[PDB]
Amino acid sequence: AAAAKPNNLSLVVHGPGDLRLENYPIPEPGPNEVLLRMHSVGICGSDVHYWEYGRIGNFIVKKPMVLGHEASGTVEKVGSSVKHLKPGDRVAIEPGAPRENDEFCKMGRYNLSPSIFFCATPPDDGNLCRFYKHNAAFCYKLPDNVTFEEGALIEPLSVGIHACRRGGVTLGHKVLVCGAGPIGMVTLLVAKAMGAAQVVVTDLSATRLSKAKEIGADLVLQISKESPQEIARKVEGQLGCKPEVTIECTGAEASIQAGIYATRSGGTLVLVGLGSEMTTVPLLHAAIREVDIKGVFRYCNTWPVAISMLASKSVNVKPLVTHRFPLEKALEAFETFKKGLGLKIMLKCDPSDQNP
Amino acid sequence: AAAAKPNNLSLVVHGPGDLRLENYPIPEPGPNEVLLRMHSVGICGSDVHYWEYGRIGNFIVKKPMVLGHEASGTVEKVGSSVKHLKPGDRVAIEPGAPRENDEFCKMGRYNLSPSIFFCATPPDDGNLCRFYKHNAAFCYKLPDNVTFEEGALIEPLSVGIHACRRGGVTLGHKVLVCGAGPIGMVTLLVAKAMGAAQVVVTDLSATRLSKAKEIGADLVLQISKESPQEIARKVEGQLGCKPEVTIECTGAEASIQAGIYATRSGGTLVLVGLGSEMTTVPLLHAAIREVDIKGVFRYCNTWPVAISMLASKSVNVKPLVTHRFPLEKALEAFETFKKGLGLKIMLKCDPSDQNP
Amino acid sequence: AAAAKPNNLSLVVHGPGDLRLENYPIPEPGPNEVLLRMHSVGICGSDVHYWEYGRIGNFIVKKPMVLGHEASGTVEKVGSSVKHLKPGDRVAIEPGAPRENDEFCKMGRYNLSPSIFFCATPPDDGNLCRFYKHNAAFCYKLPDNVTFEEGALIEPLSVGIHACRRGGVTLGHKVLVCGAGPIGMVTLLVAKAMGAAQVVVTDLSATRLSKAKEIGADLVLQISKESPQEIARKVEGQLGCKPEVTIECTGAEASIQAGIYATRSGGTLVLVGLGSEMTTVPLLHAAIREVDIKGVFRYCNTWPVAISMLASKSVNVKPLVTHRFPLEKALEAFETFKKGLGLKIMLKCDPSDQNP
Amino acid sequence: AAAAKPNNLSLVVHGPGDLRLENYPIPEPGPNEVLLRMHSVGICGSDVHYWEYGRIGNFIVKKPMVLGHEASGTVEKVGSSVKHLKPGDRVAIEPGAPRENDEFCKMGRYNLSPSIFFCATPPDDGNLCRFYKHNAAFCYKLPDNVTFEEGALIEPLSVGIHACRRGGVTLGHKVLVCGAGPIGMVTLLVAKAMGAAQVVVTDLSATRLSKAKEIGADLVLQISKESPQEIARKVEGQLGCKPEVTIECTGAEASIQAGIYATRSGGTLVLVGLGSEMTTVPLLHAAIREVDIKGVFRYCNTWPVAISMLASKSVNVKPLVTHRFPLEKALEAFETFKKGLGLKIMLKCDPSDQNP
Ligand SMILES: NC(=O)c1ccc[n+]([C@@H]2O[C@H](COP(=O)([O-])OP(=O)(O)OC[C@H]3O[C@@H](n4cnc5c(N)ncnc54)[C@H](O)[C@@H]3O)[C@@H](O)[C@H]2O)c1
Ligand SMILES: NC(=O)c1ccc[n+]([C@@H]2O[C@H](COP(=O)([O-])OP(=O)(O)OC[C@H]3O[C@@H](n4cnc5c(N)ncnc54)[C@H](O)[C@@H]3O)[C@@H](O)[C@H]2O)c1
Ligand SMILES: NC(=O)c1ccc[n+]([C@@H]2O[C@H](COP(=O)([O-])OP(=O)(O)OC[C@H]3O[C@@H](n4cnc5c(N)ncnc54)[C@H](O)[C@@H]3O)[C@@H](O)[C@H]2O)c1
Ligand SMILES: NC(=O)c1ccc[n+]([C@@H]2O[C@H](COP(=O)([O-])OP(=O)(O)OC[C@H]3O[C@@H](n4cnc5c(N)ncnc54)[C@H](O)[C@@H]3O)[C@@H](O)[C@H]2O)c1
Ligand SMILES: [Zn+2]
Ligand SMILES: [Zn+2]
Ligand SMILES: [Zn+2]
Ligand SMILES: [Zn+2]
Repeated sequence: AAAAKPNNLSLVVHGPGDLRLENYPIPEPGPNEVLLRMHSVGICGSDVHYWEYGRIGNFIVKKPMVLGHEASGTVEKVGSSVKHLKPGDRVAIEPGAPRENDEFCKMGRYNLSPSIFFCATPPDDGNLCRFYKHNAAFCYKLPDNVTFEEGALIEPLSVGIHACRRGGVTLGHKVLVCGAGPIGMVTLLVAKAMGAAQVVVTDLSATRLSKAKEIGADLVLQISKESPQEIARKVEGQLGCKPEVTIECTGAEASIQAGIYATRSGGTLVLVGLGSEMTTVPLLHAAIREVDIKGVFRYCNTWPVAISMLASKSVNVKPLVTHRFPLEKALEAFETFKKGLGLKIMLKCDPSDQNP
Repeated sequence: AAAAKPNNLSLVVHGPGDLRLENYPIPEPGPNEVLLRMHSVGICGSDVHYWEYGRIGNFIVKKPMVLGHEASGTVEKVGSSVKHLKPGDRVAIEPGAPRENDEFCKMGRYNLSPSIFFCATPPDDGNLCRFYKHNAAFCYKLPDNVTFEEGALIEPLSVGIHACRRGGVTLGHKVLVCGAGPIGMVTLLVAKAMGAAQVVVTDLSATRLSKAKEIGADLVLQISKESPQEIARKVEGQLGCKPEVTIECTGAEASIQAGIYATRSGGTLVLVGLGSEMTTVPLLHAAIREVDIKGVFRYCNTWPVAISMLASKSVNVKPLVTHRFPLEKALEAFETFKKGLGLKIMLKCDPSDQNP
Repeated sequence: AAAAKPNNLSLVVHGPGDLRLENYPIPEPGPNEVLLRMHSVGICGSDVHYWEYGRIGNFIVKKPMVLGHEASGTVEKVGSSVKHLKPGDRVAIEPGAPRENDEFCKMGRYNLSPSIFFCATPPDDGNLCRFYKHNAAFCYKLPDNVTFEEGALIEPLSVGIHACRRGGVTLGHKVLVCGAGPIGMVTLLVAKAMGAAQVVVTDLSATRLSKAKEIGADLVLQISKESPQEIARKVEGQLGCKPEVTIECTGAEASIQAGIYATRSGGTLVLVGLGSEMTTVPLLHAAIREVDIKGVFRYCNTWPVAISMLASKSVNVKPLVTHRFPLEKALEAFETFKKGLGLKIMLKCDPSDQNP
Repeated sequence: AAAAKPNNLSLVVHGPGDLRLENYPIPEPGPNEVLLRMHSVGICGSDVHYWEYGRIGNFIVKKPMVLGHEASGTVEKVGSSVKHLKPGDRVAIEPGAPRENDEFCKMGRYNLSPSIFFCATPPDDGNLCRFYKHNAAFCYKLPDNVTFEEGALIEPLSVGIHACRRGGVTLGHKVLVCGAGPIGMVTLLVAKAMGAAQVVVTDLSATRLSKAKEIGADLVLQISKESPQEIARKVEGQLGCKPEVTIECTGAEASIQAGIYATRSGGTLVLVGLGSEMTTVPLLHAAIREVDIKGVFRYCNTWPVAISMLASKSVNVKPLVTHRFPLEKALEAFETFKKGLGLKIMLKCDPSDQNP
């Protein structure tokens, strides 16, 4: 009998509350794709939400979908046209890969390309499996002094990088970050790395705020039942001034209103968190003080920069990982996520290496 | 007896529905100010609103306030430190003059200076009178080939210049302008002068849209009871694509929502129109497609540019003037404004010259 | 006997002074390429220089090269993956097509991609022939009201568009354009279309300056033997001020120095013309007044905008065409170019349609 | 007899090699000025150059000029219109203060205002004395946790802040800094604080490079007689890529050329160093790869930011101070500077407090 073939066990969502571990064919890379032996994949609210509700807004799982989109792996095989990667290369995978070179791509904002492929966003299958193929241009080699988990953390870190860029965060800025979830945390890390003089972080959880303090938050504010205006007042009282940039990472209407009231005139309020379709806010207040309201849709051109920051030890995201499980314990990992006691949970897909 | 002294008849609002023509002392210019013999002053909804309600938002007339803030005049006398202006110079007056060189002025956005002085915005007296003194740095000499009325029209034109700048309007753009009032009209003029390939103007009035066409609107849409999504659909239908920039000049919530749905991803929605304190809008929609929402608060650094555009005949604002009255007929002029049949009404304050 | 096959007569440069018309195989389009029946191709100094010297700097013809890179044509056949174009579509061809999605492409500046393919720049064959294949993403459909020659003129127009963007040309600017060659002319057209209040054009030829006047030049200055400082003085005297932007389209050292001396502090000097490897200039003068010196390497993201400006009749480049010849008279066309009496010479490659 | 009056001993240059300590009248502050009891004043090559040659370029000392322009002090008295400062306030003094609100000030680039007043640049007297009056808008209160010397170091630090801003230095960038003098050093500090992943510093002195390493330089290159291309090659060799930004802080022609060759395409070469009037450089090389060349003229809008960075301990400039002398030993301090063995020399003007 022939030698046993490799397997491609994958974590799949079939519908609400229907999560399964099942085998998939081994992908074959096209001329400009590479086949990756998946190593580390972090999970986030998006994956868990698809599992629980089978959808996220207009994004609905109409057919079984493989989850996972924050990952790194090892190049197993390369397509006939791939030149910058070779078997054995450790790489970080940027999940959003444009299908066509449209005007958004040409202008440098490929994240807005309407037909972009994106891991784990229906109908595009994610990378929480053994073997995964991806456009080679969006697989970035990791330096030897950067771990697989760091490579996987580049995905959430990139949201923070993109958010701070969109907000214009720069040297000496006083920045308000609403929310101490993993997104608010990476935003904090990026803001400090970009030279923000003071970063104030808010959240409903004292626990998450204490963690924020641990990694650099200069000031923290636990939100209980204060009004948006009161929050803005407390933030300003703590900073001794109004923050030039507010990065909203909760998606909560009250927080958005607070961001509008708190941001300095001529400043920028970046909306990262996703809330409901409609939001009632004091637009007049923001518009009249020229406080710009800029949204964020994932990211663009952040992987090389993230890798440079990690390789130079300019930022430390390792503290973000609070738990790791092998791919096979995905269900246990998802249930753990729901407990909401951690931050970032890593899934280890390569049986030959379960290390960071 | 001595020769008769000059007079400074002024148009003053004492409260809701209390408009009066009364004499004021002749201002004496300080070292860095100039005394102007007012010539042409255009009036707008702001002046009329202070007349009708004695206030606009939180800006309330607590003591009689002279109206007018869109003006030009002739330098009568100059302060001991003034050197760029001399008696006889025809000048356009920029109404907003900072009282202190704060961080906003230093960074180039003096319009956001908290303590800025602004004509006809309580408690600062306007210039609808015979003689008015103003900071010399904010009085700009008009070239011989630019009329006083064009000089007065620089104020509303500047709102359009600032709005298009904030929106990033540039060569080849498809621009949507919501509202065909004088503000939407100057915005249309500026957008076209900046190279916009197509400008679509919307409004409830067919008459205003017809006028928009006359001065350059490539396409127009009369709005009735369509929903914001339907408006967005129609605009896109006319353009065959989504406008990269939308300049909202109505303040109507429905129009703001339409702008969010209509604007191309990565584009900009500029909020010029003033509406209610709170607004319900689809921020999530704008965020996911990175449609920036930028407000406008008057303007900054637009007078020299406006003057250059007028002197080179790059724009023609004259069609905006639909009526002109001598200062003494200010009441009739405000009554005519209330008829909402015109566009821009000019008040002529210099008895020696009532010409454009 | 079988029907006669089509031909692909091409204009080829074999070495200095060795220009030949010879037949080439009919290209076969790959999955994302389209085969074009070439219609109109404009020629410029680059093509003529390759013919005369067999090279341009480090760009040397090491093997016979087909000339031509300013063109338009009709889609003859489309690759299996092409979706936005179909046979019969009239298209404008952007000559620079990236071979790989590197960081320059992702960041929105594909013109800087080191491995970019570019028509008629050794070793990449141009499109002065009957049939030519090209990446479909870089073939743009022409509206019915835009001619083939206009489509071909988009290439030089794009240099002007890119140059003005790089220079920050905007509403009300006083712009100095050095050189009245076709590049200086399209720059002039673009500057005016972007809202420049006054454009001053310089040149050694009164003839070219008169042509410049005809298409919009507000002011012209024929250069004889004045020094750079004298030129700067005359330009300022004519404008009554220093231009905020200077676009150098001659590549001449003296002109570059003049641009440095003439540009307003805080302004921008754009270098479009190609001179010698080294240039002696008053860097200190520019640097100390923060006059930025920005170069231009062809263009990026200008075709859709150019098409929008042409389709909306916002700019008129037709006056630029001073002569047209069928492909077969290429030698006569090149000799005519050398006479330097015209501006843009068009080659007509489609025997079935020799019209504009 | 009456009580002894205070003195205003000043360090004055009468001409080449003619430095004197002499008494000046005590300045009386105007309505918008403040009188400062000078505390700490750092000296730099500019002060020393005026001493040695009695001039710098076209700025010539035609009458005795008080030196010093990098200072901090204590508010002694305030003008009748000053409200943001009071007696006893510790403040940092920004030396460049505009005399008129011209278009440069209005646009946010007051450093380019032609009539700007600037300490110790003939004919404007500096602040190396006991009492000095200055525009109140340009005196910034220092937080309690920021020393007077740090306040004085804000001036050179601001050159670095402005330079990095002009260069677009940001997160993850690889930056090349040419020159390890105090200017290159502060530039290094700022680049790292702004998130640069790697900063390479070059210099002729191994000692200065060793000091650069001590404060953060990731890589250093000692320059001997290598050519500009060789320097560019070596820099790239160390980084494994080309730096996105190069900040030239030597003024040496060879270094400027190296910067052009070394900078990544689409990147920026910032010219801070002052050299000869004319410079021979490969502009064609920079243009073809769109390497922008931006000069720096002091700074604008950097004091509040510097103060925020110092108060938050985001940067440490203290290591730059290599020696401190009381005002009375100014001659010895200038002699020590000429020994070129230190970096930043501080002069202590307040006899009541000679501490940092
Ligand atoms: N736009 C994008 O591209 C993108 C990509 C990733 C995540 N997101 C979104 O960003 C948001 C943050 O995600 P995450 O993983 O950090 O989520 P999370 O749930 O882990 O963290 C959100 C935090 O907000 C806090 N919070 C809730 N309401 C608050 C309020 N009113 N005031 C202050 N704090 C409040 C919560 O206690 C929590 O710690 C989510 O809405 C997520 O969907 C956006
Ligand atoms: N932010 C600023 O600095 C600033 C300065 C000037 C004016 N403004 C504001 O800009 C707005 C425009 O003022 P204006 O003088 O042109 O006013 P206006 O009343 O003359 O014109 C407003 C126009 O909007 C139209 N309109 C109303 N609802 C509409 C809708 N749903 N769809 C389309 N069109 C609609 C009206 O028919 C009218 O023609 C006002 O709200 C004014 O207060 C702002
Ligand atoms: N960087 C790019 O991507 C790019 C692409 C196209 C062309 N170019 C370059 O732009 C330049 C202009 O090309 P073109 O087709 O218009 O060339 P051209 O030869 O037709 O025109 C150049 C003009 O400059 C004038 N001139 C020469 N020296 C002058 C001086 N000292 N003062 C004033 N005028 C002077 C000439 O009389 C002539 O009219 C060339 O150097 C060309 O190679 C650059
Ligand atoms: N533009 C402005 O606003 C402004 C303000 C401050 C200083 N500056 C200028 O910036 C420059 C830096 O001044 P500073 O105080 O640091 O001077 P400095 O003399 O202390 O330092 C200059 C350094 O350059 C090094 N150097 C010289 N030639 C070199 C070369 N070819 N390669 C590499 N290194 C080389 C020297 O060894 C020295 O360490 C000076 O030219 C100064 O005039 C400009
Ligand atoms: Zn995620
Ligand atoms: Zn008005
Ligand atoms: Zn060409
Ligand atoms: Zn100094």
